[PDB]
Amino acid sequence: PQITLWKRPLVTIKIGGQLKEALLDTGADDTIIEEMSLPGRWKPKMVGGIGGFIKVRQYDQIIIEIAGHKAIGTVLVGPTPINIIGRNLLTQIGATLNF
Amino acid sequence: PQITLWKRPLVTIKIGGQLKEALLDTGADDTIIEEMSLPGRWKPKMVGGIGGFIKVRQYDQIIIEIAGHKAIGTVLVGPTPINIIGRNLLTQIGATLNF
Ligand SMILES: CC(C)(C)NC(=O)[C@@H]1C[C@@H]2CCCC[C@@H]2CN1C[C@@H](O)[C@H](Cc1ccccc1)NC(=O)[C@H](CC(N)=O)NC(=O)c1ccc2ccccc2n1
Ligand SMILES: CC(C)(C)NC(=O)[C@@H]1C[C@@H]2CCCC[C@@H]2CN1C[C@@H](O)[C@H](Cc1ccccc1)NC(=O)[C@H](CC(N)=O)NC(=O)c1ccc2ccccc2n1
Repeated sequence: PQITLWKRPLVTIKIGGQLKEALLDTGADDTIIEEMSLPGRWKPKMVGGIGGFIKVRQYDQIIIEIAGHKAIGTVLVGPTPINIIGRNLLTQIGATLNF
Repeated sequence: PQITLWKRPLVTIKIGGQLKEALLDTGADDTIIEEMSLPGRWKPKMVGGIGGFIKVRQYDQIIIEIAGHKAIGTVLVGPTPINIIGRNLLTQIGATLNF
């Protein structure tokens, strides 16, 4: 699709076998999902946002299906206000900014 | 331009004689730039993101060139680690997210 930015670019994702929504975020280097369980071992990390750094669990090689397109990569879990899909996964769906 | 996301989508911006860089940020409602203090009246306000909230000064009707395109709108000024071009000015420059 071609998504205009009149409103927040939310799409349906599927992760851990569950449907959720998430924000497609060209400004985010990483993908971060609201607290949930995921398989495999995780490592503790910190990541910084506009208001300071948060603690998160980093999971590797996680499958997300983003608006019907498959992506696999690192997914952080931590206290985010909203699930965000950042550039590490947006590149695998060929997403681009056009103007 | 059709911009892929293998790296951060930074562009040159010009606000009032000052040449700066900023991140085209689909995941941001607002435009936030670390600046001296633009001309005109402002009002204080708190904006947030991952990690909590920062204090900004809100300026309306700011004229800023973004990647060679003219936009006029609200610009928030305060202590952001990275300057960001949010959706309120992305729509003015005709930016869309595509995949
Ligand atoms: C709406 C309300 C009754 C307050 N319920 C909740 O907020 C529950 C409470 C639960 C316990 C606390 C931890 C989170 C869970 C899940 N949340 C809902 C959570 O799963 C759901 C995710 C979502 C967002 C947008 C579109 C679809 C789905 N978020 C929400 O319902 C709330 C309300 C809203 N205005 O959208 N959204 C947000 O809180 C939120 C905050 C910042 C954002 C920035 C950009 C884009 C979206 C943003 N959404
Ligand atoms: C997600 C993460 C990997 C942590 N990356 C980032 O957070 C980087 C950090 C960078 C350096 C500091 C300044 C921002 C840049 C770009 N961001 C991405 C950037 O896209 C970030 C993603 C985001 C969206 C919604 C909620 C929280 C976080 N957006 C933002 O920080 C924008 C800023 C703004 N316009 O006010 N926030 C929001 O648009 C927004 C909207 C509603 C909200 C409700 C409750 C709490 C926070 C809310 N934030």
